[PDB]
Amino acid sequence: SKKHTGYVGLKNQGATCYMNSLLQTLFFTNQLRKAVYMMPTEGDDSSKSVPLALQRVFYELQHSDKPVGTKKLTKSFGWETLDSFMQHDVQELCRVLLDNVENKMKGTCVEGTIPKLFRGKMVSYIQCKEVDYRSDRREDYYDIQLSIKGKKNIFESFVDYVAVEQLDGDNKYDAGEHGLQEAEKGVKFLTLPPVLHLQLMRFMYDPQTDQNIKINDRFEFPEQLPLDEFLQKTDPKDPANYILHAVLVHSGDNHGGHYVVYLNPKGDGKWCKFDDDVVSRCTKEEAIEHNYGGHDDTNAYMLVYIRESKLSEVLQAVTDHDIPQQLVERLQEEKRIEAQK
Ligand SMILES: O=C([C@H]1Cc2cc(Cl)cc(-c3ccnc4cc(CN5C(=O)CCC5=O)sc34)c2O1)N1CCNCC1
Repeated sequence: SKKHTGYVGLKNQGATCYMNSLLQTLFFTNQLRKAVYMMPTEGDDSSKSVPLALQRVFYELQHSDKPVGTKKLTKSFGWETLDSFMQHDVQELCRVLLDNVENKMKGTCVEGTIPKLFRGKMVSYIQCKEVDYRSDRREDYYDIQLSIKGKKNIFESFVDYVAVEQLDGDNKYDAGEHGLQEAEKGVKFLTLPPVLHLQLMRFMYDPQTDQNIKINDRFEFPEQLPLDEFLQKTDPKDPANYILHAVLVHSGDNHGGHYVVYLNPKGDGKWCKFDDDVVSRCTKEEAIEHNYGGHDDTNAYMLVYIRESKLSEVLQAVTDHDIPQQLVERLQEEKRIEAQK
């Protein structure tokens, strides 16, 4: 309900699984929302424009009192069924949406916005111990998938992510003209993006069974997340102190089940729980501490963090002015014609 919280829900579409969680997470990334409204979609066809459908949802989430539909957006990118959602993960859907949006933004006033918000850079290195050979690759990333099994927390997951693997014994390094070799393998963060998307690896392959078994472990994650010690070169002018923004959560059976996002939309520690059409207020503890794990003696799977330095910019106030007039004309013209029944 909008009166209690200020925010509105999305319609209970069970087929969607994790979409409603992601849409809210992306909508309350305000800098994206403003940029999305600027996309020049006056050209595009209503039924099939992914940019337009994400403008429609955003528009409505901002303006509506009653819960917001997603039927037109699901039809655009072509994941109408439950199996289309099951087959993919949340980060892949986030790529399907943002890769459309970034591509529409090229050659516009709002180009670069998706990399501005979401794209960090990292080095993957292989280094031989005895011989002088080193292979570096630079990779961009839009999201980090962290290991949780045996890890108490995010600090420990990052320790693991960056930690150095030894290529010795049977699994030595094939080092070209220099032959098979004892070597160190590792990864190093260069930049951490303003909006940081972390997936927690809740599934592993199992040797017996021949299937993916889920992990219902206590995995602790903090409101304030310092990450300078996981960068190669730090900056005193801009530390990598991250502030928690959203927590995406699953419960119940995997073949379906119930999805919720917990959110901190102003970044002021005032938490709400977005259960599909029912937005409500909740404690910090309901959002953070209570979504840690199977502690009776429900699991968090994605976490969003925002860079403290970039917080005011990222979560800048959206106004009705920030949506173009022609887009307001178009989207109200649908609501005029569709109501006329
Ligand atoms: O089993 C499920 C249900 C139930 C279910 C339970 C939980 Cl606690 C999380 C998800 C979930 C939902 C969305 N995204 C992601 C990403 C995750 C990170 N991760 C892995 O763990 C392995 C590889 C990877 O990237 S976990 C996840 C989920 O979905 N699905 C079948 C497979 N794809 C999703 C649907």
